[PDB]
Amino acid sequence: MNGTEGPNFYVPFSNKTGVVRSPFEAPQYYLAEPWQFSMLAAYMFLLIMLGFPINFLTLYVTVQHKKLRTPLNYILLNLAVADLFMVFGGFTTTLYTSLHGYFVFGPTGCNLEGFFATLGGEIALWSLVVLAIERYVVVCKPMSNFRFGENHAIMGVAFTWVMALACAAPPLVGWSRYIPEGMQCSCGIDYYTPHEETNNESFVIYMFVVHFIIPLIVIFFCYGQLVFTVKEAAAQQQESATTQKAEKEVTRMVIIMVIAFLICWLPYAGVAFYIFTHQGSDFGPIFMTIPAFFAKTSAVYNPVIYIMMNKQFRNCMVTTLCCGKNPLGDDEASTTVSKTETSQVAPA
Ligand SMILES: *[C@@H]1O[C@H](CO)[C@@H](O[C@@H]2O[C@H](CO)[C@@H](O[C@@H]3O[C@H](CO)[C@@H](O)[C@H](O)[C@@H]3O)[C@H](O)[C@H]2NC(C)=O)[C@H](O)[C@H]1NC(C)=O
Ligand SMILES: *[C@@H]1O[C@H](CO)[C@@H](O[C@@H]2O[C@H](CO)[C@@H](O)[C@H](O)[C@H]2NC(C)=O)[C@H](O)[C@H]1NC(C)=O
Ligand SMILES: *C/C=C(C)/C=C\C=C(C)\C=C\C1=C(C)CCCC1(C)C
Ligand SMILES: CCCCCCCS[C@@H]1O[C@H](CO)[C@@H](O)[C@H](O)[C@H]1O
Ligand SMILES: CCCCCCCS[C@@H]1O[C@H](CO)[C@@H](O)[C@H](O)[C@H]1O
Ligand SMILES: *C(=O)CCCCCCCCCCCCCCC
Ligand SMILES: *C(=O)CCCCCCCCCCCCCCC
Ligand SMILES: C=CC/C=C/C=C/CCCCCCCCC
Ligand SMILES: CC(=O)/C=C/C1=C(C)CCCC1(C)C
Ligand SMILES: [Hg+2]
Ligand SMILES: [Hg+2]
Ligand SMILES: [Hg+2]
Ligand SMILES: [Zn+2]
Ligand SMILES: [Zn+2]
Ligand SMILES: [Zn+2]
Ligand SMILES: [Zn+2]
Repeated sequence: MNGTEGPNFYVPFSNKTGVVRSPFEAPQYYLAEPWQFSMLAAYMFLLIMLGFPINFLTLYVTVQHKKLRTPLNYILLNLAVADLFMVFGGFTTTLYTSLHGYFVFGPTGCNLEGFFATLGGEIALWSLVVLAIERYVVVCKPMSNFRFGENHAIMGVAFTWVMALACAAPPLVGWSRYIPEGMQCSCGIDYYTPHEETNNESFVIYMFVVHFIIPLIVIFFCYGQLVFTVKEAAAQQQESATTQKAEKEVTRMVIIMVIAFLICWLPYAGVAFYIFTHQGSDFGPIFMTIPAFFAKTSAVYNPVIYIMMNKQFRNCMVTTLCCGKNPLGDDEASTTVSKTETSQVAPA
């Protein structure tokens, strides 16, 4: 056999030398150099140190500034929240695991590690669908006099969680299961064994279709619409009203957010589809380790795109960090928001 199947795991190493141990009972240093596990640990340490403050700050500024209530401001607030669950929900265990070379917390630690990475990745995938919809409704404007309200945005947010939970929770209650991957310091969906006893195969097809292919189809089809209507081409203020030039900034960001999502999950998705379609083939530990741990960056890149591609939010963050206020130079050069500085309402 090319690997060592356990009743609870599947180590990507031969046990012909009888040196393979359950990833829930002993270190896996026989799979790789011990310094490489330290690498993983240092890496997770740094991700947590980056992920916590970046997402918390994003969360804090959105709340402290009353006028930050567009659908985009909601989705990113929702993302930072999801990202914080990733950091404290799963990254804390993946760091603890990497430090010991195996899941000392047994299957529970594996469920935490896998559930939160999945939840987070999916909340983002579905958040992209919503954003793609919202972006469609404002650019191609399917209605005549319509505008999304805080109510609709909260609906979208509630939606992403329902969809994400529909993908990450089944494995905690009998449909498929979370299992250690690569160097066995991270956990994911069981693509390794057929374990009919928990219907692993049907869940995988369900995950790749309902929670990967379909959403991407929607997203790319919707984009194909904003091919003619709007475009990445943006000049100075106006074009068709300054409300058009500013509307373009948000769309440019949403498109980048998709590029990033793909760059972060296509390799993990790719190696997972392979394994699933080559169960028992001869692949080693590093195979899934690299894409799996790289995908964990999904917990901090969104807020970075937000702050770097949204003049308004960035100015609000500066105003928050510089205490009282003092946005210096630009300030925004457009409408702004906060809790007492200049959140003055400006309708009619
Ligand atoms: C890879 O092959 C080796 C050798 O066949 C497997 O080692 C065996 O592992 C089991 C469980 O870890 C050992 O059983 C132990 O028996 C004592 C009874 O004295 C019990 O108190 C312990 O709780 C445990 O059940 C067994 O002795 C050991 N045999 C060896 C080293 O020759 C190893 O499990 C295989 N890797 C897999 C399939 O994960
Ligand atoms: C162990 O892994 C090897 C290589 O991944 C598997 O051998 C391949 O099997 C497929 C389908 O049977 C063939 O198309 C390839 O040509 C084989 N490659 C080799 C080794 O030349 C092998 O089947 C696996 N053993 C199992 C299933 O336990
Ligand atoms: C480090 C931990 C990881 C990567 C844990 C598990 C993650 C998954 C099973 C993620 C699945 C998928 C997502 C989030 C994005 C679209 C493709 C997908 C279905 C492979
Ligand atoms: C970017 C998505 C990644 C696509 C997945 C490529 C699987 S490729 C696969 O990998 C095995 C293990 O290293 C090799 O032994 C085998 O020769 C190779 O063809
Ligand atoms: C860190 C993610 C950002 C890097 C990806 C390239 C985004 S693109 C970049 O966005 C700026 C603000 O929206 C625009 O002013 C600029 O013209 C445009 O090229
Ligand atoms: C205004 O006074 C000048 C800008 C100074 C901002 C310095 C940037 C440091 C960012 C640290 C924020 C940490 C977030 C807190 C998480 C608890
Ligand atoms: C409100 O306006 C406070 C600003 C918060 C930004 C944090 C700025 C940190 C101050 C610089 C510290 C200098 C480093 C010296 C270390 C000995
Ligand atoms: C088109 C791409 C937009 C890309 C954006 C990226 C923003 C990224 C943050 C990634 C943080 C990784 C940290 C590793 C610390 C060892
Ligand atoms: C795919 C990848 O980046 C590395 C693949 C591998 C190498 C180089 C060494 C042993 C086996 C494994 C883990 C398959
Ligand atoms: Hg779109
Ligand atoms: Hg990424
Ligand atoms: Hg602002
Ligand atoms: Zn079983
Ligand atoms: Zn989902
Ligand atoms: Zn199969
Ligand atoms: Zn500026």
